[PDB]
Amino acid sequence: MAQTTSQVVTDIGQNAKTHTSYNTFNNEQADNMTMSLKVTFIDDPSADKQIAVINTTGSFMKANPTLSDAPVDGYPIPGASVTLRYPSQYDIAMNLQTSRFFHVAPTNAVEETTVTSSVSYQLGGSIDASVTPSGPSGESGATGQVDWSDSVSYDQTSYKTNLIDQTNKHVKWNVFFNGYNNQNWGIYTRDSYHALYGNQLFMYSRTYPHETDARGNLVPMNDLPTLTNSGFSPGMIAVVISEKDTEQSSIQVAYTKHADDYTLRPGFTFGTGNWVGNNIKDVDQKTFNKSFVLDWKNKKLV
Amino acid sequence: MAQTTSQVVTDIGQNAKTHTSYNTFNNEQADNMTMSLKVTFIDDPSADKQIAVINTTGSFMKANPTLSDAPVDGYPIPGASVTLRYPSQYDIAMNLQDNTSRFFHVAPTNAVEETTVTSSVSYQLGGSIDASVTPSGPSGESGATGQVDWSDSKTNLIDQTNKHVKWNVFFNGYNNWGIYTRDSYHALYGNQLFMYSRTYPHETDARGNLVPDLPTLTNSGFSPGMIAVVISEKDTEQSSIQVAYTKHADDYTLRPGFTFGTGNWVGNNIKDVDQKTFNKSFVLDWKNKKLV
Amino acid sequence: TTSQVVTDIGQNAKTHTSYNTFNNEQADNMTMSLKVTFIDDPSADKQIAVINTTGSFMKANPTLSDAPVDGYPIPGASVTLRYPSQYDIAMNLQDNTSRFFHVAPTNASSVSYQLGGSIDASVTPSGPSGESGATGQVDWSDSVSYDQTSYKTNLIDQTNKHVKWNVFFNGYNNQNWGIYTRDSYHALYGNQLFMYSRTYTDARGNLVPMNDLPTLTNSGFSPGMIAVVISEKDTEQSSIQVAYTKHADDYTLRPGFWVGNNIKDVDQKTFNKSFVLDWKNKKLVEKKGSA
Amino acid sequence: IGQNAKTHTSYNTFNNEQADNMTMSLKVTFIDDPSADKQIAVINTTGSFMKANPTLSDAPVDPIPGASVTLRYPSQYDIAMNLQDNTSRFFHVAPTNAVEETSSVSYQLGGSIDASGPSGESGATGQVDWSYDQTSYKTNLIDQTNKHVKWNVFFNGYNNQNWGIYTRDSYHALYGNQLFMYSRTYPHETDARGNLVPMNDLPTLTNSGFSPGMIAVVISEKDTEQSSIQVAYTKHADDYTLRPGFTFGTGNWVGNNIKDVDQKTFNKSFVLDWKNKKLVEKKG
Amino acid sequence: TSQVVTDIGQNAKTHTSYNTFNNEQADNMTMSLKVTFIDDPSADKQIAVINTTGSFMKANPTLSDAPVDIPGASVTLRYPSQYDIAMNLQDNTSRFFHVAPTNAVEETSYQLGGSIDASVTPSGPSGESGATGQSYKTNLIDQTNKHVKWNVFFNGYNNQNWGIYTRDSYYGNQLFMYSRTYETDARGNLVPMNDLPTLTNSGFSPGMIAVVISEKDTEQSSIQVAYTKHADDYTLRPGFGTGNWVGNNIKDVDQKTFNKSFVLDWKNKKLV
Amino acid sequence: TDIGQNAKTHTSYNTFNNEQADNMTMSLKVTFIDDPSADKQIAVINTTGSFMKANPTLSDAPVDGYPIPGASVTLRYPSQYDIAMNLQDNTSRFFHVAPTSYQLGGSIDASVTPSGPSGESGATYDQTSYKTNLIDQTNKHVKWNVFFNGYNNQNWGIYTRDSYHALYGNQLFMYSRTYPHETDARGNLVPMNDLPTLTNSGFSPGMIAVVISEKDTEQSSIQVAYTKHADDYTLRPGFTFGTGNWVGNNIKDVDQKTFNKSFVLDWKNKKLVEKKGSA
Amino acid sequence: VTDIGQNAKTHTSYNTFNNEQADNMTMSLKVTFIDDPSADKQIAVINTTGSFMKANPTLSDAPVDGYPIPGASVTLRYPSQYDIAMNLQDNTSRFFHVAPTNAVEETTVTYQLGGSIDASVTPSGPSGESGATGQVDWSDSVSYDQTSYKTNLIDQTNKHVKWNVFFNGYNNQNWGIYTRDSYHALYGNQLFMYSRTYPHETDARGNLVPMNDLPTLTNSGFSPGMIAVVISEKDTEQSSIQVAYTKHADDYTLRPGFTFGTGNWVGNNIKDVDQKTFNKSFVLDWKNKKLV
Repeated sequence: MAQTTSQVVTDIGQNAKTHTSYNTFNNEQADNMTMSLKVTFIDDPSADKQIAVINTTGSFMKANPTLSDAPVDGYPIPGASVTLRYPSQYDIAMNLQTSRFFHVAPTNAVEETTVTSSVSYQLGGSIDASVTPSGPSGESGATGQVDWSDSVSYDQTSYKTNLIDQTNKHVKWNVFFNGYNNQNWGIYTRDSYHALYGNQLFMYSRTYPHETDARGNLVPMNDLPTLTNSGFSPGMIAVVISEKDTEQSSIQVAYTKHADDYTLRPGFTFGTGNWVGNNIKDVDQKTFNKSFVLDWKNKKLV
Repeated sequence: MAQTTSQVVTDIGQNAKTHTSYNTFNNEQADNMTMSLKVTFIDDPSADKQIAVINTTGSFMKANPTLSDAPVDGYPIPGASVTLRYPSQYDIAMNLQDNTSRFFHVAPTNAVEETTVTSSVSYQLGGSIDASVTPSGPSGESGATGQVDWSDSKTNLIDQTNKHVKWNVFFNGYNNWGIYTRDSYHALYGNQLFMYSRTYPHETDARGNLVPDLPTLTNSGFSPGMIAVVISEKDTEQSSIQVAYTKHADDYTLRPGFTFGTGNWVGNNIKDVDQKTFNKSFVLDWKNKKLV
Repeated sequence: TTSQVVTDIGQNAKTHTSYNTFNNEQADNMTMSLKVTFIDDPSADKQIAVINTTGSFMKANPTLSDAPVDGYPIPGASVTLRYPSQYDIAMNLQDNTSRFFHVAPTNASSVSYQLGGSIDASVTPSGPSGESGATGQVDWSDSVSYDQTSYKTNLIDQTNKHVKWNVFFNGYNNQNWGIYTRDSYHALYGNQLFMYSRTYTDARGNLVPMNDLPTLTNSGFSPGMIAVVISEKDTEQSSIQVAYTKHADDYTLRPGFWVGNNIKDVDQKTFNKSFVLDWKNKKLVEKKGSA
Repeated sequence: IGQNAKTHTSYNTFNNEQADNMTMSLKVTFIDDPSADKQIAVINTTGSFMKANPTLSDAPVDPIPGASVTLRYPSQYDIAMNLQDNTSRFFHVAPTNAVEETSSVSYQLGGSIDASGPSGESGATGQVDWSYDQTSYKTNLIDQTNKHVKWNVFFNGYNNQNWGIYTRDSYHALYGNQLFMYSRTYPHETDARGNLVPMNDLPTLTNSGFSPGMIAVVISEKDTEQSSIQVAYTKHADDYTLRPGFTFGTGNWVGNNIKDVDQKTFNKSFVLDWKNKKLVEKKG
Repeated sequence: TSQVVTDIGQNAKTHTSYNTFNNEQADNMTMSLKVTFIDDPSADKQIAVINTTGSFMKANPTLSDAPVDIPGASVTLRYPSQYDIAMNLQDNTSRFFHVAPTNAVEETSYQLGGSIDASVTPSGPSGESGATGQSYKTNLIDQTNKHVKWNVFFNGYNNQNWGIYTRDSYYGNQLFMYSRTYETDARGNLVPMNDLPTLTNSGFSPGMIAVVISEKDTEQSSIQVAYTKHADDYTLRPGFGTGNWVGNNIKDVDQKTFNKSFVLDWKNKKLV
Repeated sequence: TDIGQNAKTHTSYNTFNNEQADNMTMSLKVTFIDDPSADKQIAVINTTGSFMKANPTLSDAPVDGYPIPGASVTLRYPSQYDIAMNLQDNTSRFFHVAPTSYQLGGSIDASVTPSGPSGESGATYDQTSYKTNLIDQTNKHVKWNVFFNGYNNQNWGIYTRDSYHALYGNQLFMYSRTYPHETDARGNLVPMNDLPTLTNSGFSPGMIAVVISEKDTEQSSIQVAYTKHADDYTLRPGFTFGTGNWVGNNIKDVDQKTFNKSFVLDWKNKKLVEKKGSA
Repeated sequence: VTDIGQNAKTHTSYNTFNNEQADNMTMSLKVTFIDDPSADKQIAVINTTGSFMKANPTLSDAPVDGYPIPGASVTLRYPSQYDIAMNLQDNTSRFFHVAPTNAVEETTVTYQLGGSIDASVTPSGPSGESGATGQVDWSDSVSYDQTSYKTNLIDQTNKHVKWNVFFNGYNNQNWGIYTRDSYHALYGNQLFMYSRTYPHETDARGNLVPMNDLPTLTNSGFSPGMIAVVISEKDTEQSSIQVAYTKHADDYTLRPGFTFGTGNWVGNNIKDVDQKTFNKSFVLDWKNKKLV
């Protein structure tokens, strides 16, 4: 179609569809994850090989606990120890054990900016008068300003969906986390340090905290993004092509969840009147992999 | 399409077993809710299994009463408790019995949220001259400044499975003054989320000091459009899904918890006060491809 | 992962029926309209029928009290105008459960800091001055939209029996919204939602004109609300009701105690009618038979 | 409707009223669905109607040939379809009326030292800050029935050379309405025919004319045989006038308008002739 | 309902697209036409849609050039203003109706203060407490059944990034002046043509569409198709005391016409 | 109202050639449609391909050396581009062508000494790359000038072929002034890719025209001209006034590279003229 | 109908992919042959897909993190240019339509009076002020493709077609805009800086702005979707295209160079240091319309 040619023609799908859509779904309840996949085989005899479109769907939960509960520790210990396992990285892999992973979705696109360069200049003039013991003034101003502005459609932290290293064998994605505006103040990230508060991305009372248990001094789950409390739903699409000479293959479909443990403690300097929040990188990881046979003669999948 | 493929090929619906649309509707009047469902069976011979799409519509009423008319009977602590049951969460769950089949693709989900952080910087210069009387007397001025300006500008999915899928319809904020949330704290007012009149209007009962001017949903109701999909083997015959409908509610009251000078009425609201549940099961016949 | 027009019912179906019935209620100058279409999918369990309500209902906004206009208190401004506020339209299935069902429509930080520097001079003095400023701002703003004129097709409670809609009124910018946010207040003006002149003369011509206000408020809204009823092949008849209502308020002005006042629903009139949904021959409250 | 019904009997009938240079147009297509109960017919009104904006002053009457100059600027354009109160029932009319679709607070702090009266400071400040058809041709659906349907495309106000905003109702402080004024005090004693903003210096429609696209539909039983619909077209006019001598002071020009001065209507009926649907007056 | 159907297109017979193009080189104008005759049996009459395309040049000269002459230099430029297009059917034949495109409508705080000041021994502290409270419009003159007209006026343009000047903006007019300060030939003190709007230096490309219907009994018709160009003569003078450059223009100076007739045969739906 | 109903044919032809002197690539896409319902036969011509800018600084190559006359850097940056289509003054007809606030105040102050108050009461563009114009067409010669207007160099702007300054001249392609690296200005120009996508790479024409001739008529030798035009901005610390003020000025049409090839339209003989005979 | 390819029998889409693991590049290509009998020649559309990784190392990361002698000598090899070329052998030729293309970059370029009175007591009266000002603001803005992905089409031919997806600039920690030539008097280039001043002791390998704190492309890989088409006469028999894939790289480095300062980290960068290329030829058979 890029050469004033008919659309949906250069595109495979003319007198050859057979549309052999298959589905297989599975759950790993230990980390309460739900895999989904959607394959459709297209075998056009005009081509040399048989094409198969793979669509992964479903969702994968954050499953956000607070696993270290030391409420205040008034007298013996220098203070509380409350942690929260906030997930950060969500790597998804499809490792072919055959034939190449031809297409990969989504990809990288443009980022939208609006940089502004403003200049303004002014003039002034005034008069003041008096009669009885009092002095008059005068004024005649002149001003000139230059303003520069920036603005980008950054998707808060949400979870940015980058396309990490591909292969015709191993496809990967690393949908990371960036930062959030806790209680309308922001934007704070995983790096932002304060001399007397630490990281406040997960702080609840943003002015001065009453001396309460840190198990209930966290900003609530739903006071944070929709994904961070619920889970992301993949829509990643991949395609596999194999020759009519070639036959059955054995795919792997891995889904992972990196997790971070943002912690609140007075034990990490001060924290008595205020309350300090801290973050230690890459704490929890869990993996669940699964293999699948791609039949190519009857164009099923088990 | 995104795979340089022809449009509408990867998706099923070709020489497939019709669009067996079924329908079932009922009303639970106690909380006056009206459930609706519309299933469509697709039996693709090219596929290995049989597809069925479940679409949930209809409507759920809020039925928001004012159950505490204290200011009207005995004025306890001048101008007392008027309560309002503002519902907050609306969980809808579909829990298939843990022996039969698997749940599959579900709509809606959570989505990326986009923000726009701005960084503006401006710098200027100044200059002026003054005149006076009493023979001879000018002044002068020469300014220089620089500014930096920064500007900026919920349907949650609680744990799902191939067996139990659930959603959490949260609440975000309200305004003509600034945003206030389900937790917004005032040192001398508490939560003022639905406050109308500050400092008392006429020492009136709080039955008529509430802001009426608020969203369409509360009172009227939102209509769900949630979609789910189930696929089952061609050999197997039946299944027993559950469909739970819930309404968690909060009870914001306007009472003299605190009162100062001109009756500065105080408002407080506490989460998840009232709950109501309404479940019903449905038979997933797979050989005759219906559902009651 | 589904195709287009595949989850939708509409395959190898049977005669789409598409009947019509229109009538006028002239007392309140009302025009009722209905759009029924029966669709009988053999693949389904039951028979589907889509009802589309159309036509219109006029506001016909008068000023019905123009006489106190001479002298002595309560005089040349005791002018009332019956401005309607709420427009509920109801479809109450005969309490017997013909299974109502699906329905349409439905319901749904800045910071700036600066720095300064200056010098002050004179003519024959002894010393100059200097200045070094520092500023920092924090700005928070909001803005709402959607249905400002508030003709919002809210969906008040539906059932398997009675479906309803409430297109109410919130507020508008009369003249130039110099005041009145919406059924609001003023300590010396009252409600200014319907004020033309703040100082001004007969009060019949000191009102902001009918056409100086939104298109609907002077003319009337046309419903397009559609509902669908599905019933078993066992059933052969149905009995919906179709109510049309017009709640109205009587906004009145005053010279002084220029005071204006909004008054909650005072006078209303309704026009409802039921319809027979014959399912074995697809007739309505009209026409006859055949064979 | 209109599914596997065929017919699609598009007819056309046009006439011109040259006195006010109006051009009526109609576009009917009859659809007879056997699945339906009755016979459907959609009528589409098109064509145009001119504004014909004159300045008909200083006309055979002439010390003041440059005084009291009027312009008959139209305001309302009502289009009506009045079936006689004994026929087949009017139904759906297009278009309809639709819904038409900020608060900021900022607080700051200050503090300064003036060195190198003024030798100290400490500030605190707080601020609170709060799709118009400017070419006002609002297309309202004014009172109708299943017998007489009407429309009121009225006019509201304009942005005179981006300077305003003035309406036909709101009046300049001590000038009346200046919406069609070009120069307020520069031409001190000039002829009043030429102190207006040109016809083209204001919206596109105001000097030329609107083309209707109003569509209506009539349905009648298959038992019934004939109908006698009427379709009226009207043209209201306003009288904005310019004169000098207001309160003197550099020739303040008086701008005034006494509303609803001239009116014109152009109606004609048509026989639908269901028998053959000829929809062109006449008879059977 | 049947409201958005109005289906003439359906089973439209003969699809008789015709084409004819011509040029009038004197004013470098190019007329184009696209006719299609449709004889729909469902209709009463036979319909024919005419689509006008092509282009028309501005051809902007400066034909009065006295280079350096209180009395100015008198260099004028004939910048055209109005572009009238007329279609004059003889006042006895069938009807004309419908016109595309059409005209459209146009879519268009309280604060507080506070401060405190400190100073030295006999000076005194201060305070503060503030409070505050705050063009190528395409017009469609009336259609008729025979004689249709178009005018499509223009008002003004914004000279290089500054201000706005119209066909009535009174330096005098600087609409076509480049530098006002102060003295070459006045033929070359104008802002360059490509530094001015795209239309002013090129031309307009008509896209006007019209439709004609005629009764099945009657035969042939004799339409006119006029193309016109009203022109204005903007004039430049370099002082007409400081030496500033003054610009003047008077409306409706030059007009030129190029008309052509066409036979509407109706029994075979050919247009020559 | 559009030709394409029971019209068959669909005889898409193509002819491509390269002009290596300016490294230009002309492309053509003709499709003949002979609708029997019409009177004449329709043929749609679509010109595609691209033409490189090839923007040099003709004062280049390693310098160091022993130069007396300062630096003297020039750049031949093209401005206008044209795609004329001139059918021979005796052929068929060309029928259609594409593209075508107030406030108030009040305040109070308090002080020391007898009677010490004080009061206050206040009361108050498709720039940056080119333009796609259509100079007047005819039924014989259709021709357009895709010229260039202005750019915002290094976040400062906007500057244009007319942009003036009292002490720098035109700075449209300036990187930095006053003392810029005070080296050769060959590496003091704003980089070519710091400028529009077109200016450093080349524009791809997409102009569409259509030719129709009567079923009676024969032959229509057309001609497809392709041209370019460059501006010559000069910048040097050898014609200026020393004291920094490194000024630079720009002039008009200086370089041109026209390319032509009268493809015999063959309004019935298809095979557009190509390598004439065997190659 | 203006578009060719309708009922165009041959749609013989083939695919051929390979990976070069040393610099971890993976080439992919997608051709479909269409043989239109109405035309004179046979058309073949090639779609380049797959991806190419940045694989961004810090290869000079301070060996043992030595403070005064090694000091601040951590570099980062950030690639800049990504040229993709298709060079037909000089006997076949006949390149035609190429996607994507270039386009116009879009830009958007864009008085008061006073009066007041002051009053006091003591031998004194009122004061006055009457201001008058006027300002003229001038702004501009485009939709910057700032991060990277400026997708230019350098000169095409019937022999060699090329693309230069360059890199332009970035907003380092939301401040900008900074480019490869952005100089500061005391810091050099800050395009790749994390911390504007560290108190003397951090490793400079972990003093970089994090990888994901930089554009999506910069840390992962660009995925081409670039399409080209080759047409050849029915007389001709075969052709030999080249498909080169390249990655020019820059070495952004913090190096003593000019000794050191008061703990402030200087950043510098020199262009186009290391590059890697991966080319391969392919036979475009035209009789059986395959391609190895």
